[PDB]
Amino acid sequence: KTHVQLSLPVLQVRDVLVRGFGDSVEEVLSEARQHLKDGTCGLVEVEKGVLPQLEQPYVFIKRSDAAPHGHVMVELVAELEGIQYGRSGETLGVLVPHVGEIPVAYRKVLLRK
Repeated sequence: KTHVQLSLPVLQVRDVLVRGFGDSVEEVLSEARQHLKDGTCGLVEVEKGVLPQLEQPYVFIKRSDAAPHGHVMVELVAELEGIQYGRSGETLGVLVPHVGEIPVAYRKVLLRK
């Protein structure tokens, strides 16, 4: 399928144990997509002070369109040293590995895969 319905756990930034997916734009997009397929991906909502507490390169989920079955359609965009790789809509959050942190909410998305 070109899209997959996922329910992503929303994590508090200070709880996150593994603060990024790797060391290059290509690696973090690859790892993010793998963790989304495996059900081991969390989402941190971006506010003042969040991104400096996480590791670059960043992986964002961004709105791709204006929401089937309550799932916002999203795609992945990576960021390193102020340059983005991908072009998309509003940020829903920054993706991180999930390793058992307790979420505060879930974010239903339709991931362009």
